[PDB]
Amino acid sequence: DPTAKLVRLNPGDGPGIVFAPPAGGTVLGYIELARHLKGFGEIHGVEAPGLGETPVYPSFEEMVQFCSDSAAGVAGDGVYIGGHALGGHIAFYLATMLLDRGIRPKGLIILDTPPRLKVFILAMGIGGMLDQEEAKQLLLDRAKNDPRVSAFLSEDYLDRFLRLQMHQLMYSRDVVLPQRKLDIPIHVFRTKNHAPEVARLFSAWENYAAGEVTFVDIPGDHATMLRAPHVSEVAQLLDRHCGLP
Repeated sequence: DPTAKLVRLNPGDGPGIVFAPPAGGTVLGYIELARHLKGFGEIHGVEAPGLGETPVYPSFEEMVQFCSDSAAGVAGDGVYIGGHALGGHIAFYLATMLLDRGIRPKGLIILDTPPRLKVFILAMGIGGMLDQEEAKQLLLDRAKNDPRVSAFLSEDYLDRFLRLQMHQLMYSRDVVLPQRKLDIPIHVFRTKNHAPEVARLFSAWENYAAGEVTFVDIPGDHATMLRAPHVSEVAQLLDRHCGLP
């Protein structure tokens, strides 16, 4: 009965992108990026089941299955799969499942994560996505009149997001680690202020690339790269490297 939802993120010519969601299962973290991209056609994100509905707490593999089934409606020639944070691991496994089914995306776009992966979580995660029991109301009062998210980001949506986030933050590093080589190009966009013990893990995307793998430096840090002013430079670099010239 439960299914993930394919959500349109932009109003275009050029390749498509389907984004997989980070911990918490929402696509709303990609809206600002999607609005700044100019070299892409259709941009979608997959929204986890249960954020609308019966809540759902899927295993990592079940989440991949939900996302694959939803992306398969648009994926194939001319369409990237992409993701940030845990969304990058889901996107890698989603791409592998689409290949196994005879659907070949144009490539995989990883946003600033290596393969090896309370009120602070609210503020760190959804609080950054909204450029900000009491903390929750400041978020809902910020979202109340913000037209980019006001359609759906109710009190109930936020609660469901935070519970699913906590669940997905408990996934094992060993389970989300890529294993097999992916037969489409991988483009890795990485920020440049990680601690060195993290910075040295990005190159390992090449372990999982049967073909081309490209690294591109981007501004910001892990949490600010998807918000202004850094997101517009991220978008310009996606356009340059992956989008329509």
